[PDB]
Amino acid sequence: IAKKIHPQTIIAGWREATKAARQALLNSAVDHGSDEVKFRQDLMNIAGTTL
Amino acid sequence: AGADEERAETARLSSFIGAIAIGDLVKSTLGPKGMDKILLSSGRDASLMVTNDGATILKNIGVDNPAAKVLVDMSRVQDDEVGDGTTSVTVLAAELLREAESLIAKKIHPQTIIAGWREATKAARQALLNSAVDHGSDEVKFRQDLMNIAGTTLSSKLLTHHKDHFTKLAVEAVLRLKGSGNLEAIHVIKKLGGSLADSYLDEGFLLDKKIGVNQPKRIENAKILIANTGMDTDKIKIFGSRVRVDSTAKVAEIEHAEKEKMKEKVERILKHGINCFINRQLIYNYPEQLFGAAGVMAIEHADFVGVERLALVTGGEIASTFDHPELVKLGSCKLIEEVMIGEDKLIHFSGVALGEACTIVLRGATQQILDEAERSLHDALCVLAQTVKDSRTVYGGGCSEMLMAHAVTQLASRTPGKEAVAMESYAKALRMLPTIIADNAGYDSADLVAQLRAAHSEGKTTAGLDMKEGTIGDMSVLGITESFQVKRQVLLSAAEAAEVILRVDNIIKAAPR
Amino acid sequence: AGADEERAETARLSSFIGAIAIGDLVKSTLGPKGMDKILLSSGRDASLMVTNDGATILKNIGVDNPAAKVLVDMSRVQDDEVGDGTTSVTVLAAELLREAESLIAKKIHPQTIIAGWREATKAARQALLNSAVDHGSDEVKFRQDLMNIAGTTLSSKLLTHHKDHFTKLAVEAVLRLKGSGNLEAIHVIKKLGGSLADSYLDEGFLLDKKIGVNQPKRIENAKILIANTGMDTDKIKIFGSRVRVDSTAKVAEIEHAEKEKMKEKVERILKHGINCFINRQLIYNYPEQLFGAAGVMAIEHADFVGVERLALVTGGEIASTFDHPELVKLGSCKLIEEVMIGEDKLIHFSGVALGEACTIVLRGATQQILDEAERSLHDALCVLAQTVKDSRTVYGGGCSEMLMAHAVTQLASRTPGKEAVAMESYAKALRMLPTIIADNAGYDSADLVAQLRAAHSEGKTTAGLDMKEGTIGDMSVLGITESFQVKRQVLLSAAEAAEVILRVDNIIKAAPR
Amino acid sequence: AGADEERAETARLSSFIGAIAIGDLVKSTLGPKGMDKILLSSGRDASLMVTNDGATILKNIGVDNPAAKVLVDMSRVQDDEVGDGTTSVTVLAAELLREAESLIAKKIHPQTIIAGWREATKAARQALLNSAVDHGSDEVKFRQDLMNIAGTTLSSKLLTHHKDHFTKLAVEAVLRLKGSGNLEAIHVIKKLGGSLADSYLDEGFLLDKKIGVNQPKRIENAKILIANTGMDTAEKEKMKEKVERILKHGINCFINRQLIYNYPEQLFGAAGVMAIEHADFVGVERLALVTGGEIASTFDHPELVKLGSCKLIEEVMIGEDKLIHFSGVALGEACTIVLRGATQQILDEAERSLHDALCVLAQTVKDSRTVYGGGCSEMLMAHAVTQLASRTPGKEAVAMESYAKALRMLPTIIADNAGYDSADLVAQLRAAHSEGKTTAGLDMKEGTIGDMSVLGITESFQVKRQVLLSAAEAAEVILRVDNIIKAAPR
Amino acid sequence: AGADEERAETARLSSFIGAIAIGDLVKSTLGPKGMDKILLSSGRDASLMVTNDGATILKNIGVDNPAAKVLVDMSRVQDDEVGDGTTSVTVLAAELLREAESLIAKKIHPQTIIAGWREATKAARQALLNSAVDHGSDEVKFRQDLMNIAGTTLSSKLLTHHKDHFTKLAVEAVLRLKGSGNLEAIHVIKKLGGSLADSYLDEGFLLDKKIGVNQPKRIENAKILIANTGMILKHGINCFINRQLIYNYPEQLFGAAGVMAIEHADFVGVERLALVTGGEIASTFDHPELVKLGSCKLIEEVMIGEDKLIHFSGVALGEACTIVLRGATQQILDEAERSLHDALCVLAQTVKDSRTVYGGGCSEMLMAHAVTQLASRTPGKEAVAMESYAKALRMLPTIIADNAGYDSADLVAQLRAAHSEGKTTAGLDMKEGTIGDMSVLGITESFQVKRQVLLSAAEAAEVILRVDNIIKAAPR
Repeated sequence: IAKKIHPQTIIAGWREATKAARQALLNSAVDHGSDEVKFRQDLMNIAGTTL
Repeated sequence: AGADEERAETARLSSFIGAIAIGDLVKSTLGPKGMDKILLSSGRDASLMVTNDGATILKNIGVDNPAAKVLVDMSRVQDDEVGDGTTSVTVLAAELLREAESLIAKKIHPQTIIAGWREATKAARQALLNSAVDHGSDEVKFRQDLMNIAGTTLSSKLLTHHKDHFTKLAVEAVLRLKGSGNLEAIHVIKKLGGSLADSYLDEGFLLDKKIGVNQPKRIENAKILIANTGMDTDKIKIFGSRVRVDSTAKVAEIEHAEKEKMKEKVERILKHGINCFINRQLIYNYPEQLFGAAGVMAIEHADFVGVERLALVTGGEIASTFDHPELVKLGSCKLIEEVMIGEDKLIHFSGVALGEACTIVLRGATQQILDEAERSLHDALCVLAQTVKDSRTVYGGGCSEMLMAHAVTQLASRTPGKEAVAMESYAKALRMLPTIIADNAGYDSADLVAQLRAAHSEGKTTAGLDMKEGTIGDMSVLGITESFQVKRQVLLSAAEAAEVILRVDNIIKAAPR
Repeated sequence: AGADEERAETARLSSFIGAIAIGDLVKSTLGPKGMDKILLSSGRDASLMVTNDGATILKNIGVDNPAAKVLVDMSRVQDDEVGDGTTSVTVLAAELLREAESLIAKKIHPQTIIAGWREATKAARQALLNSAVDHGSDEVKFRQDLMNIAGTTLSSKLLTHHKDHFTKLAVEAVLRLKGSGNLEAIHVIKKLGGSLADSYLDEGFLLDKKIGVNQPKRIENAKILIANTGMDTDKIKIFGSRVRVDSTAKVAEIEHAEKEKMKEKVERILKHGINCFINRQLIYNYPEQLFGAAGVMAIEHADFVGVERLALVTGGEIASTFDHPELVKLGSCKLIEEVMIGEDKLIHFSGVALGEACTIVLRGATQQILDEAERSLHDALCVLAQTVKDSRTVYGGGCSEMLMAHAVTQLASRTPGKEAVAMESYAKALRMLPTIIADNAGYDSADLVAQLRAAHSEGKTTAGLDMKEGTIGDMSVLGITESFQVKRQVLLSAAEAAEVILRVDNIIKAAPR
Repeated sequence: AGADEERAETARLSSFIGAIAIGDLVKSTLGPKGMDKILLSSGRDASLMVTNDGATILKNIGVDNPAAKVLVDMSRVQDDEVGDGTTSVTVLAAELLREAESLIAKKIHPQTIIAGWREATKAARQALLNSAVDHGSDEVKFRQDLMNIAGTTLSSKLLTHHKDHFTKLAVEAVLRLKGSGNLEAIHVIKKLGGSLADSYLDEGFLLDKKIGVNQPKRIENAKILIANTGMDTAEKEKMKEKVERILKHGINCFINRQLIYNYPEQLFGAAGVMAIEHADFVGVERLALVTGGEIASTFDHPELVKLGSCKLIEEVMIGEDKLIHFSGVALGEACTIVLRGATQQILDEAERSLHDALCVLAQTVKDSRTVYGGGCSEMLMAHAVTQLASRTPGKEAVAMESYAKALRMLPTIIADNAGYDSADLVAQLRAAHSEGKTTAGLDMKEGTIGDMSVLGITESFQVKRQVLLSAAEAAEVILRVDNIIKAAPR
Repeated sequence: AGADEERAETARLSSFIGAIAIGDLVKSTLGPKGMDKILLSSGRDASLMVTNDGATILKNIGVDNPAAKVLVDMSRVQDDEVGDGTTSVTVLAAELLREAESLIAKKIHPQTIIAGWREATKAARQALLNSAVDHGSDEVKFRQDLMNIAGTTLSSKLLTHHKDHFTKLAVEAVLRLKGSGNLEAIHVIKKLGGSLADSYLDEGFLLDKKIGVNQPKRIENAKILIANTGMILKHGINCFINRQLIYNYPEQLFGAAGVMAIEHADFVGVERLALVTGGEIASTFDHPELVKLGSCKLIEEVMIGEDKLIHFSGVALGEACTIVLRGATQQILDEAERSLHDALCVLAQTVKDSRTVYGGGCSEMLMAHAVTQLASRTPGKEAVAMESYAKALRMLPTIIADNAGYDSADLVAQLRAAHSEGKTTAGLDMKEGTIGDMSVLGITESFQVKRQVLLSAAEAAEVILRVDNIIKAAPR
């Protein structure tokens, strides 16, 4: 409201947000394999996170 | 305490108040990125309709005691002639009343001033034949088809990032409807779901509804059946209740009667080659088993408004009792099918032999504001059909308005007299339009007004307001243009509506608790 | 206020205030530039109505406590006799009361004072053939047909910007209306479609009904049939209901009777060449099917008032039962057709052989401003009819009022006693009319009054108030003349309205608590 | 909660309302067809007062809640530099505020609007000198010395039956006032006794005082003594010192700005010397310039330290009441005027009227520029300023046109009090000025446009330059602040 | 039933309001579009008085019930040791309170929020060396002598259209001033007239007085006489200057002699003139000749534009000079007197500090990007206090731009990107309306203004949080 203008141009920030999302999608973490079934990669991961 | 009796000065104010109240709601609508309002009142109102189109909402409701209803009704005739783009006619009339306070200062005659509006005709004609407008629209046409007025009408709306593409699309619709006979039969719907294109063009009329899970996916050389009376049978003039009986045998007599209704429906239907049945109401279950095996697609509780539109398209039908098939029905034939539109399933009627009616479909991103697209199409569709018929347009972005203002300012001092004060008041009215175009875009209005005048004053007609730029630029490069008849009529409509209200000042009120 | 019982001097004031309150609203209504007002009410009033005609609005509503409604009611009798032009009868009665303040000072017998307007009768003889007059109105007449009283009648009306042209059109209508008619065969309607002309003069009658969508678009060498009795045949003694019957045994007899009605209508019809059928009431469905094949257009439920007017136009008919066709029927045969006008579907009757009756169609945009045109026109028709018959007129724009005023001033001083005080008061009343016209001219009133009196004093009846001039000019060149009837009647009843109000003292009851 | 709830948008309105109430009352006051007003009040007010001078009535009363006291107060200092003639300054300042309605439409910074005031600087200047006020006043001049602008100030005023003759005389007074000296040494008092002329021009200063009944009736080749210290104070020694020094000089008159001691008074009568008790200081300073001056200190003051003119000092009976005349000043730089009227309030108006005359006329000689009256100057400037609003760049363009239309009301105000149609007047008027005739203006007598110069109505150049600068700042301060007037700050 | 009760959170509110009340009146003053306010008082206050700078007006008197008087007193000591710049120190302290509302949401310990202030003392130090910014102030300096910090001081002021040139001029005066030579003998006024420079720097001292009408207009090969005691031919005396009343008898003598004398000349002007002319021994009438030292290039009365002034010039010593200044006459013009005092202090600091930072807001944005990181490195309770301080820096870019007559929102984005890149030169250009190169402009800020401005803001903020009650009563 202290902007004192057209809020709608500011909406372009959402467009900006998709770029922001990209630096999250292409910039951090991830994992190497997951061959299927797997001897030790089966869990001790995300289920624990939810838990 | 009192009885709300208004005297002279105050009475004028109530006419004044009505014009200002309407202007605030409509001003948001003009120019890029307008607000969008729903308005639900209950009481013979069957939908919460959202419209940023000023003409449609003002007409729908006669809200209160103060005078304004008479002014509003006229704009529709204008719509008939062309009346669209951005709703500025009402706003322009409203600012006319602001000078009325200075009018008291102008101690003279209120209706002498009125001569200013006939004089507005002089201004209306001045807009005409003054300032080369444009020229083109040969037939079909490659580049000149769009990126013009539809874009400007939609410029006014927020959607113009993705949306200008949709506006571009709308000319294809006019091209297919070209040479057949005026502007008629255009229906637009929005789709829940997101695609970059945000719109698909179908060869025919579009509906939402399906018979059931069973039935052939698509029908060809389809015959169409429309029935006023439902397929439902039971209560007639004889009652049983909610009955089943004492054993098995008696149940058979009731069963046999139901079969007879099924039997008539299939026997009559197969000879015609029936491909699709559309009913505007509840449909009895028995015929669906029949329709599925036959290969006929029926629609339960189809909306009446779609049906009337469809009849013009197909060639019409006469709807009565089960005698309704064969030649009493005039179903047209090409292709009727349900086509996977992105996400949700829709049914499409197409290849209509008559060809006088056509349909366009817009997608969007799944919101109640999705309906914003429906609003944009009305804006786009109406202008282009006229663009074909007028064969004339004017430069957009307020180029036309600033030049006209320059010519009118000179005129007031030149004519000595009572008339000159009235003539000059009209002249600064044009000044606000440049101001509104700049304010909505996202730039400071004060700087814009004066910078704009210097370029127009110089003599360049092409130069105008560039909203994306934040300053001024070449309108022609943008391609934005305004239909020629919108300007002739808009100037006349403003004057006629405005004259009656200033001349009118007696308003009656009830009480304050 | 807030506590009220009336005795002697207090009662008189309520009569006094009511007259002044109405005078200001009606005063604007007098002269070439008048004013219009709108009133808003609920429970039988659809919306704010714009009333130019003072008599129409005063009759419609009883807004408040003070007594003046009874004075208002009398004006209607005047209206049928002649009524309109400008509303001046109420104003003169109201101005009578301002010097009543002088009367308390006078202190004797108010009844003795009443003798003063009997004296005004003397003024009436004085005003008899005193004031040159206008020779014109010989019959039909080329130039003097209008731009006279009708223009002045419409001067007050809020449509004069284009309306004065409409008025000019109306005399053409009166010329056909004189000699061999009455005051019949006059009908006019308004249609959407903004245009500078705002009206069309038709050579025939204007109607808006259709047989059905089917039937030939255009008919020629037309024959017109009018029937008093409806084509419908069935209900009589034992209708039962609309019917479908058990199988096909009993009902076959009833439709056969119907077939006889179907055939009689066609057999008589084909020989004549019948192009159009007009029936005033419900029409039977069976013949409708038959008319379409023949190529004959018929009108269902045509209004009786329109039909009879048409009968004089066509050549007449004798309307009886189905023996109506051939020779008893007389039908004009120029051209009958259905033509779309702007928006609303409409049909036109034209080329009438008689030539004594015609219809005028007005154009607008369906705002109630358009509604205003419907009865504005009515006002114009009435004044012209009087102008041909009277063969008597007086000079317009205040010319009549100043001349009489100079002469009446002499009478007060010349006649000794009680008579002198009562006559002088009547005389100053006339002075305000010149002043009112100047005020609504946009020109300084003080200067106007002074110069005005000198020209009338000089001896020129033709000279009068020219608002456009700002000064005194020659009324005759303008062509603005007032009909003789408006001046004699106003003087006669002005006296009587005054008589009931002050002839009594003490009105009995109706209080706030 | 105490009282009075108003902020930001409503703050402007209180300022707005004060300006409108004053403008209609003051408008009828202006020029030859000006009108008087009567006021009734209680408490230190006894009856109805009627003032024809707009500045005098405004100062006297702060009647109600709206704020306009400060705006009103400033005009008085204006009536020092020039201030009068006809009161138009308040009227023009008030109309400036009306455009503030358009300012809400601006919906931005009210202060950047203020730059319009500088627009006024170019705009006030333009038409100020791109038009000729009048071809010129030579300085001294015979026929054109007056019978013009002073008369116009007087036309509004009742006294102008014999007064107009008085007005012509004041110009002669400014002729001797010409120079680098500027505004000093002018004394005017109404006088008892009468003649048709109603005024006399003295070649020297006029003082109202007498030593006492005793003393020489008349002095010649008079010596003038001015003392800073009083004669008030062994006593016999003070008496003797004064007499021995006094006789050698020939001392004819002594003037002291304070109380005088009784002992010397007996001595002065026998000696032949006239002394003045409690003579006002303001008369004395002017006299020192006139007599060549003297150094005023203690009784050592006599001989050379004292310089005295000797042309003519006497006490003379005029009409009825005795007065003392100082005359024959060698310097010539300073002079005094004595007015002898018929006798009444109209006579008392004379002190009022040349006070006004001295300042208008004093710079008329020096400015060598005067503008045509009757609004001739105002219409011409309005035609020129209309072009300017379109011509200027950005902020300046909308603001510049608002100033321009303010000029239009002046033509209307002069015509309106006349009793003629204002609309018609504006129309005919603008065409004449636009054509190029500077002399042509509004003729109230005629009812249309006529030649202002023949009439003799002219306005000083200075009133137009200063009023335009003054009108701007007063409006600017009001918009600048919201509430106003409380106690000890932050 | 409601006399007045307040503890901790309510107590905080009275302190909170005092900071907000002062901030709205002061904020208008800041920047090019600064505003002048009018105040009226009774009791040894005659009429309404308006002051453009916040420090002068706040100190004169104390209005009311809420605490604020103690906060106000600190700025004058600050002014004595450096100065004004533009008033802003009070504003920064006031905005610190606005995050108090944020603190309740935090729900930890408001008292140790306070411990954050000594973090600030460190923060002023970290406002240094982690960022670059100086690289200048070598000696006299070629291009960067001025069009510097003074221009920023000037930016608030209206006159900047031609004034900025005047500001550039002021450092030249300081360079001559600089050294062991004490901060004395500098005199400056203003004059009305034309010329592009809009100001002249003269060789000698400027004075405005006249002997009287009857004296010689011009003197040459001038001799100067200064006497301690109140009231020639052999010396060839051209001008006499006396600090006090002058006796009338000599005045007649001087006029025919060809000698111009000055009555009641101010002592401060006289002493400066003495240093300038080589001095004099001011005794009794024995004073003329050798005991009197008089420079003789030329003394004359010169019309600068419209008004006549007496100018002393051609001084042999060179140690002390005078600045004329020029203007368009208004109370705003007297603001130049305000700015003048302001300018002298800045430059004196510049000679011996040997350090500066880029102006035009360049310093503030760079610090902001860096300070966001700084809170994180420190332990978290300490970090919250410092991070809040860091967000305060965002307003400064906005205030400079807002008063520029350009869109503030646009400015914030573009400004940050330039600073983020790593070039300290880029900053806010008010003239441009967009971001530009500050170094081309030549704007650099004195190192002292930044070091103590930070300290003043800190103290103003602390007084409100650490004391629960500032009130009084006595009813029982």
